[PDB]
Amino acid sequence: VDLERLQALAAEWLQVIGEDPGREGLLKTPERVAKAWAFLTRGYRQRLEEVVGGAVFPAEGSEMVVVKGVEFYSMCEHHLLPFFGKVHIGYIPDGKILGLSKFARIVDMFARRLQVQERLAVQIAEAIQEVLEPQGVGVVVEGVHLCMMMRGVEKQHSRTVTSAMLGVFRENQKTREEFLSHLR
Amino acid sequence: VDLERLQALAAEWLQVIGEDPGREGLLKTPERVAKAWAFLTRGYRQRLEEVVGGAVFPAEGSEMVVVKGVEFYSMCEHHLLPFFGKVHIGYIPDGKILGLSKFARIVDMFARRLQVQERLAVQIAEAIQEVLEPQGVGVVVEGVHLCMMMRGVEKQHSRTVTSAMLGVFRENQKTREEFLSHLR
Amino acid sequence: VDLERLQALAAEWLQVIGEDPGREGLLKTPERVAKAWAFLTRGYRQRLEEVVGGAVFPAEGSEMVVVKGVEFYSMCEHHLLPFFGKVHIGYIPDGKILGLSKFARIVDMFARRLQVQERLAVQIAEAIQEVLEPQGVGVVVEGVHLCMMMRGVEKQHSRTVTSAMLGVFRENQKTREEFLSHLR
Amino acid sequence: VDLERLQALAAEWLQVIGEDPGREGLLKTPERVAKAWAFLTRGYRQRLEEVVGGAVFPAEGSEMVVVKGVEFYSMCEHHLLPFFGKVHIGYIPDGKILGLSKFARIVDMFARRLQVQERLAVQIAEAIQEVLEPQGVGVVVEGVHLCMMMRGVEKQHSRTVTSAMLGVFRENQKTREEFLSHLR
Amino acid sequence: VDLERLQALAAEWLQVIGEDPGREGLLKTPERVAKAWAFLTRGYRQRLEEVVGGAVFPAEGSEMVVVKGVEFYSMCEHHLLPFFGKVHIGYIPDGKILGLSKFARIVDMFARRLQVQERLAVQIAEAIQEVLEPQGVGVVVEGVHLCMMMRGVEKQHSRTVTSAMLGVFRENQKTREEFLSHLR
Amino acid sequence: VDLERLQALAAEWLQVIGEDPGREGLLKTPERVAKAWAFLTRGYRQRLEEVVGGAVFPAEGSEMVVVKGVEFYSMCEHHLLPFFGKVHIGYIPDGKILGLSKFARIVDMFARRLQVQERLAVQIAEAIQEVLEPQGVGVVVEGVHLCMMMRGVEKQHSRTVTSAMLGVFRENQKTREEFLSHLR
Amino acid sequence: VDLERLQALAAEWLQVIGEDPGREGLLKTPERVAKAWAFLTRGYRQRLEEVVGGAVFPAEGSEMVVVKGVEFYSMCEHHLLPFFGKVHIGYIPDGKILGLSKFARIVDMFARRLQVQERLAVQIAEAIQEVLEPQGVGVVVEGVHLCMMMRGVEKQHSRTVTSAMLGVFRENQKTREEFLSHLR
Amino acid sequence: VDLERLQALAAEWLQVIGEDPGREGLLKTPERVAKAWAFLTRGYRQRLEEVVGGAVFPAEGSEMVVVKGVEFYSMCEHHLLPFFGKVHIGYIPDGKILGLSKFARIVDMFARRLQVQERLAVQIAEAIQEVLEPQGVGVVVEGVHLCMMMRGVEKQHSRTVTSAMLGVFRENQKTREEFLSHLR
Amino acid sequence: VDLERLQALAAEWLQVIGEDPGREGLLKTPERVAKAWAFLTRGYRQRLEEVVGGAVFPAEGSEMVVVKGVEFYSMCEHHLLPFFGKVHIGYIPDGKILGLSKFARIVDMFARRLQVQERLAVQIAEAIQEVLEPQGVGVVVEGVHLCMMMRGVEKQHSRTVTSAMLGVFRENQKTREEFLSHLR
Amino acid sequence: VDLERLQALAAEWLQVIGEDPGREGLLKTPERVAKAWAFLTRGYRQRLEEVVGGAVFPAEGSEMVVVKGVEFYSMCEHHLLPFFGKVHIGYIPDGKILGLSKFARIVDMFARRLQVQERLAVQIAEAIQEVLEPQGVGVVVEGVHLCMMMRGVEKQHSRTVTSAMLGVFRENQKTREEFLSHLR
Ligand SMILES: Nc1nc2c([nH]c(=O)n2[C@@H]2O[C@H](COP(=O)(O)OP(=O)(O)OP(=O)(O)O)[C@@H](O)[C@H]2O)c(=O)[nH]1
Ligand SMILES: Nc1nc2c([nH]c(=O)n2[C@@H]2O[C@H](COP(=O)(O)OP(=O)(O)OP(=O)(O)O)[C@@H](O)[C@H]2O)c(=O)[nH]1
Ligand SMILES: Nc1nc2c([nH]c(=O)n2[C@@H]2O[C@H](COP(=O)(O)OP(=O)(O)OP(=O)(O)O)[C@@H](O)[C@H]2O)c(=O)[nH]1
Ligand SMILES: Nc1nc2c([nH]c(=O)n2[C@@H]2O[C@H](COP(=O)(O)OP(=O)(O)OP(=O)(O)O)[C@@H](O)[C@H]2O)c(=O)[nH]1
Ligand SMILES: Nc1nc2c([nH]c(=O)n2[C@@H]2O[C@H](COP(=O)(O)OP(=O)(O)OP(=O)(O)O)[C@@H](O)[C@H]2O)c(=O)[nH]1
Ligand SMILES: Nc1nc2c([nH]c(=O)n2[C@@H]2O[C@H](COP(=O)(O)OP(=O)(O)OP(=O)(O)O)[C@@H](O)[C@H]2O)c(=O)[nH]1
Ligand SMILES: [Zn+2]
Ligand SMILES: [Zn+2]
Ligand SMILES: [Zn+2]
Ligand SMILES: [Zn+2]
Ligand SMILES: [Zn+2]
Ligand SMILES: [Zn+2]
Ligand SMILES: [Zn+2]
Ligand SMILES: [Zn+2]
Ligand SMILES: [Zn+2]
Ligand SMILES: [Zn+2]
Repeated sequence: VDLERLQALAAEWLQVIGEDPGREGLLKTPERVAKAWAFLTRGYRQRLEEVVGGAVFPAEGSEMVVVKGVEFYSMCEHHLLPFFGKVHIGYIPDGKILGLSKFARIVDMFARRLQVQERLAVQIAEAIQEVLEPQGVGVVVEGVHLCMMMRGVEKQHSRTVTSAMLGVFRENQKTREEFLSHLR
Repeated sequence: VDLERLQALAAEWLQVIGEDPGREGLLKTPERVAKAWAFLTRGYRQRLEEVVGGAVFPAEGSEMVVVKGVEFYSMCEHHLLPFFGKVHIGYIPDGKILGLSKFARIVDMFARRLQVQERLAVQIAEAIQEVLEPQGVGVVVEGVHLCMMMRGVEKQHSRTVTSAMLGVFRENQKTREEFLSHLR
Repeated sequence: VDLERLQALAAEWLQVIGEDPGREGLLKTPERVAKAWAFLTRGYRQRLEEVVGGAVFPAEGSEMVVVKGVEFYSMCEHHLLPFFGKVHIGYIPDGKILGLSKFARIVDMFARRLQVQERLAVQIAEAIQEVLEPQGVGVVVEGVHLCMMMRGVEKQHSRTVTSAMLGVFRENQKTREEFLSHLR
Repeated sequence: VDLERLQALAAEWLQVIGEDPGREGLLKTPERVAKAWAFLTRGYRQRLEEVVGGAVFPAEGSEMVVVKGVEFYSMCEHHLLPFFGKVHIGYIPDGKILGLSKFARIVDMFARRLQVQERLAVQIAEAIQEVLEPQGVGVVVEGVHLCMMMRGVEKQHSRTVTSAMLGVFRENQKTREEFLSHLR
Repeated sequence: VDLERLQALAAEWLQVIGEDPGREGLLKTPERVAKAWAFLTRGYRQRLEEVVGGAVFPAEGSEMVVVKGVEFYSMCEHHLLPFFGKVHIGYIPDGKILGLSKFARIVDMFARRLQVQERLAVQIAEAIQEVLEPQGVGVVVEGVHLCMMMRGVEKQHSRTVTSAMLGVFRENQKTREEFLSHLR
Repeated sequence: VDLERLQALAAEWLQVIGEDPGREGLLKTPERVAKAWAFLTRGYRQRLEEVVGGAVFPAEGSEMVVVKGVEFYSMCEHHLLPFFGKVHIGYIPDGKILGLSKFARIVDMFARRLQVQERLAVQIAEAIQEVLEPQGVGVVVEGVHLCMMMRGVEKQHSRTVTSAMLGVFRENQKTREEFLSHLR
Repeated sequence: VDLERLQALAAEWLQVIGEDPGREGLLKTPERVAKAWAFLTRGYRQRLEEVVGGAVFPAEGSEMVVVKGVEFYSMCEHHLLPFFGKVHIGYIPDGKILGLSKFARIVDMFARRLQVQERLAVQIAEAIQEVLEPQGVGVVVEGVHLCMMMRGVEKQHSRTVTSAMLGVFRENQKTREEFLSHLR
Repeated sequence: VDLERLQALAAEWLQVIGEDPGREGLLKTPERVAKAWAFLTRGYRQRLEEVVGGAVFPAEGSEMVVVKGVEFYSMCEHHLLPFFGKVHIGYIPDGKILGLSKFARIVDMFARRLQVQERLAVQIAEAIQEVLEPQGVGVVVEGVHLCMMMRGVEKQHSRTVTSAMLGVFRENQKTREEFLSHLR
Repeated sequence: VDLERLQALAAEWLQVIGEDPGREGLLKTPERVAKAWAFLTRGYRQRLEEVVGGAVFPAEGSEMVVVKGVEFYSMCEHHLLPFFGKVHIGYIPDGKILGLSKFARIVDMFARRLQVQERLAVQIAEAIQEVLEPQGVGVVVEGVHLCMMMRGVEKQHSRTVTSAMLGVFRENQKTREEFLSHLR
Repeated sequence: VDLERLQALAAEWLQVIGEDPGREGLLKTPERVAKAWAFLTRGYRQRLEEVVGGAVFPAEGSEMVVVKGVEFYSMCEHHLLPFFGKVHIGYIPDGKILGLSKFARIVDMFARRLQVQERLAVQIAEAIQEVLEPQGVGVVVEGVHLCMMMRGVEKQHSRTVTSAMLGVFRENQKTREEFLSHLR
């Protein structure tokens, strides 16, 4: 990512909207924004293999594992405005379990991109499926979207839930149900 | 609508109920009431096609999407008093997903009319079924009614829930149950 | 109701328990008590037909309608002490829906009598059944009883739940479960 | 109040906003609206003396009495839209105390009119002052305004607090503070 | 208390309100009602010295003791309907402290009578003052009144707070303030 | 604001960060972002006189008026990332009161700019002071900043409170205290 | 119960633990302790028929009756330390319903003994079964155990749930489930 | 403590209340009870010097240190029944601070005895004073008493607050207020 | 455990991280750390048979027993950082029930080791199975992991749920569901 | 720091406590522990000047700025066990305001060391006083300590509050009080 190009773009952005790029508090803005967006889009430049590291251990049992409340922050591809909340993950191992924090690293890998919540849940679930090959994976993403809060419809109480169910989580309704019950 | 006729009716309404349209605080009231009512009934003059704004994107998955807590305000056709609360929407796509904000715009289109809560839920669900042609749609409307609170029976703790299920949400019981669970 | 007789009975009631009907704070008590009981037992003198006063409209859909949290106050026939709480009503129409507030008026008609909570739920459900002839009706009553709280066992944390299920609410387990779930 | 004239105005209102007065659901609306508004403005036709009903008793002590959480409903004189919430009353008697329910009756007398929240608090406080001539009285009104929620700015989380302090509540900082502390 | 006369009065009461004194469920009601009222007015027949049972001990220190949340139930002398809630007591000893449970026994002594909340607070405070002769005592009574909820104004959200401050609690602003702060 | 120039800038922004501006979901992004920023910076192009309209009425009393919970959304001038929360306003009128919703319009006027929370509170307070010239104004802004949540320090539980006190709110500590107490 | 022997045993107990049986504060302790234990074990000396007092009435309907939140206090037979919480009771009548307060009297009968929570649940259920011979009865006991909190493992956050299901509650999965759902 | 004697006393206690020391569930009870009481009265046998075990460090500053929510369990000397809750401690050092956990060890030293809540607060405060000789100490104890809950008055919502203020906490009203505020 | 060797390792640890072992505050740290770790790993040195202490009793019934909220503390074997939360246990006896506190003792035996949450749940369930040979047992562990909060991903809102189901808890869907429902 | 030496010490630590460094799950533990501790003590190697990053801007007003809820994690120098919670910062500028995020960076700089909570508060406050030279600064640290929860006294409900007041926050009592009020 060319930071110099972003700085120039952000500098021109400031004047077009009616601001003074030469103003005290805005002098370092173009630079700050460039770095911000480099970090906010770093997910595209990450590799699932490096993200997971070697944190794949032998299964201690065959029971469901649920990692809930993994906060996430993303940017809607439609308005380039933040949407955020939490990701809840559930899975039944076949023979391998993942290091808990790796779930969070996977979430960040896909969240730090321009997204749509429906895709985020699917990519997270697919990544986990690919790394562990468990009996099944379930991913629930719940977030608030600033694009419909600070503009447009300006709704305030709304929240969106998207999900992705693979393997036994898609097959056995009782399994999916038990996973969703743990979230309430 | 004819604002001049509304203003004249409102000015007379003030007189009949025992008020003084000449009062300082009531001088601009007939005008404010006319504009307010034009806004509160604007839903009758909206077109579903324009409300959607072509914000129909290709489905990212087959899993249920739930847009909950969309606050709404409406007027009961029986007393012309407000009833409000929230609208919860759940659906399973069939190659098409809607822009999140459009759900809120569809809600406002039907809420900004004289209504009955049972109808509001059906119309919202049918509008979503027409725009997107998903496997199913589920709409739950929960509201409090001022015509039951500030007059008549004067009940204070009551709340009404109405709904509409289409496609798999009406067919598949486990699907409906899963949608409802997400609301608790 | 003979307000004059209730007034004389109340005056003597004051004397027998060791009070003085002649003291300033009790002067108007026999009259106040008389009027209070006339109101508290008014349910016996009401007619369902008049309570509903029409307000029966054609159904807008086939989905369940849930009117929850209708507060109620009644008197136990055993001790003549208040028991109160909330009444939750659910029904699937068969071509006819009821005006929301009429549910409250029906609740009051039966609550404003000497009661047994188990009976109250059944009578409310049966009244709804007669008026709408819906596919099914479900009524849940939840209340605290002063005869259990301010005397006798003097338990403080207890509350009682009673209900009545008719039509499809009795026959269809899933319909009943869906109704009860909307209450949690 | 001329109910016949209100019904006529309401019927024309339905036509002007774009609705059909002939609709089955709107046939009885003009009558319902007329009756509703007569009730919603009955406060103008009430008399403080009749509202109190001589329920003024000898003081039992010289300590503060606080009647909190008296729910109220009113109509803003600016838009004729409902604003509602609760009224909290505090006072220190000077030989005379008021029947608790009379505070509620006084609240309703001034609430069932076209109002501005600032005035509602003042009139309630002055009414109490006139009736009891206490050492002091304080009134706090907290309400949500639909004209700010259903339209205009459409803000959702806002609430307004207005108050009126008389006698010792205005003159004694500690007294007022003690009263406000009771409300938290 | 003449239970026989109460039973006769209650049996006639059932007749006057329109009920059937002979039906199975009301056969034992006059008897249950008589006993209930004997219990509810037992406070008139109790004496402070027997209630305290000599449970007065030497002060362990000089700081205030606060006994809060003592639930109480009483009957308003105006309507003979229950009012209930909690009593909070605070006092600074003057060489003597009271057995904690005796505060509850004192509350019941004055609550189990026909009362006015303002008086209940004062009497509890004076009973404590007499038994311990402390540097000061403060009593706060908070309750809901059924005569305001199940009839009349029918307000649902209101609660009334009354109090009585003696000695240092009345004269020392900071002492009273510290006491009230413990209740929040 | 030149929307065409923003569209071109946003288009180049998309490719520099590593995205495909020709991708289905990003085709209309440059346009959507342009409109978004025009709206998000519209505050600079508003006039306080037009915002307030003519909503200045005579004072109903001299007591404090508190408008709390006015939600707001803004953009930090440092990172061009959203920060949001609520604004609480309190004032003691000298002779004029403001229309409640105008407080919200003033908040939006200054919030829809590139800001720093410290300045936002001051500008809001100054605007109100200028329009009403009351005895004093108090403004409290509380918000969460995405720039320290979704990046940088990545703190999650943090909230920032900034304020501005003018007139009696700056002078009398007791007044400022009473205002802040209403907020808790 | 031989109170004299209890007093002697308690006086010796005070001596053995190292206290002074002669000090002012312990002089009446043996007496207080003896009386307390007579009360705490009074359940052994009670009989189901007298506890019920013939308060058995004809069934008003066929739906389940749930009496929840009946607080109870008992003593574990293992350490003679208190365990307490709440008992929830549910049953489907077979022509007979029980006076609500009798459920509480039955709970106390079995609680005021040396117990094991598992047994307490079973005995309450069996007592109800015997008195009403209902289609089924379910009892859930939830409590905290001081022998686990103030000594031994000293865990602070634990609570134990025990239950007993008879008739249809044991055999009908959905009936048991509906009962447990009412408790949540 | 003579465990053997307590064991013999406990065995006879079981017999006199109507139980059977020989039944399976009571076989090891006399032994369990003996050991429990040895632990519950261990506070008498501890020494402050050893409880603190050094752990006194030089002060890092002059500001108040508040250790709140230290759970405690004790036994009333009046009924030998548990009373428990929390102890909150506050102090301003004078060159010396205490190891956080030592506050808990001191609490237990005094709680594990036969007590009076008023005394417990004073003894804890005095122990802190002797160990640190701070500028001031403040101890607040809040607890529920089983002798008031499971017998006697049987009140359920009550809790008692007792305290001890030494040095600047007694002398400086603002310091005391600041301490108490940190507790809310 | 060689405490002397641990102290030596801890002293060198202080030097290597950059601290001064000679500091007044760190002089006793090696000793404190040594003792702490001996306690934190005491679970390896415990025996299930001694932990249970023969506290196995004859079953009082055949219904489920649920011991919930047993707080636990452990150390992740991966980073040697604490992870903690609560353990919930459910089981249906087959003639034998366990002393409630023994569940807590079993939890601690396995928690006070280096662990992975998935294993902790399994070992607890197997331990119970071995001791009681019940119809089934279910264990749910919910914990927060400092290695995910203090470092690494630094996620703040996340919590992990692991479980183990044996016998009827694994084989009977309804049984497991009933157990999980009790936890909500 | 020397990671190789930390790894060697950690590998030996595993052996001494009774573990097997050869275990699959412990193979990479010494390495993970070394890196973790390097990160957890990185605060010793940070420079305040670099932490601020020159993010000191001109003051927008003279009103108090409060940055609350900054979560923090630290290690106690006494047991090398984590203690964590939140840090609340309040200050009144003197021509200079700090970038919000820098407060969080200052917190981490001092938290990521071996600490005592009393010191942490002072160092944070002194760092802010040096960077910005405001009229005053106030810092409140609230945390839970694992060395008190997972070992030793094993108290579960305790929390410790420490603070540091500089300038007007130490001088002006009303200023300190206002800052503390904002935290409640
Ligand atoms: N099902 C349904 N009923 C409604 C809605 N809004 C609304 O006012 N109603 C009901 O319409 C009915 C009209 O009753 P009515 O013709 O006797 O008029 P009324 O004003 O005397 O009724 P009320 O005093 O009981 O409120 C009321 O029972 C009212 O509750 C709604 O959205 N759905
Ligand atoms: N201050 C005070 N007033 C009380 C108490 N209990 C109680 O009923 N009152 C009041 O006594 C008054 C009696 O009024 P009233 O003689 O006009 O009788 P009413 O039944 O027509 O009054 P209502 O319908 O407004 O309740 C009521 O305002 C009632 O609220 C109490 O504890 N304290
Ligand atoms: N102080 C006060 N103002 C009120 C009350 N009710 C009420 O509508 N107002 C205000 O009256 C003003 C009328 O403003 P306006 O004459 O420009 O009419 P408008 O409909 O365009 O206002 P809006 O769109 O901002 O709500 C609004 O700002 C409204 O918030 C009330 O109780 N107290
Ligand atoms: N199932 C069940 N167990 C109980 C109840 N009350 C009660 O004390 N217990 C258990 O009875 C057991 C007696 O154990 P034990 O004979 O080894 O005595 P102890 O005092 O040394 O046990 P502890 O220190 O673990 O509490 C404890 O595990 C205790 O938790 C109860 O109501 N139900
Ligand atoms: N399944 C499971 N994983 C655990 C537990 N405790 C624990 O640290 N882990 C995981 O063990 C893994 C070790 O990963 P790693 O060898 O790459 O080391 P790391 O320190 O770089 O990991 P990190 O920075 O992502 O936390 C982490 O992903 C961590 O979340 C536990 O109880 N269960
Ligand atoms: N004031 C203060 N004391 C602390 C902090 N962290 C910390 O461990 N301490 C205390 O340092 C003291 C060290 O006590 P000690 O030398 O007798 O060691 P110990 O492990 O046997 O103590 P313990 O078992 O009571 O926890 C403990 O009382 C502990 O609570 C802190 O941040 N501030
Ligand atoms: Zn968007
Ligand atoms: Zn209506
Ligand atoms: Zn009864
Ligand atoms: Zn308005
Ligand atoms: Zn009354
Ligand atoms: Zn920023
Ligand atoms: Zn026990
Ligand atoms: Zn006692
Ligand atoms: Zn770890
Ligand atoms: Zn420590």
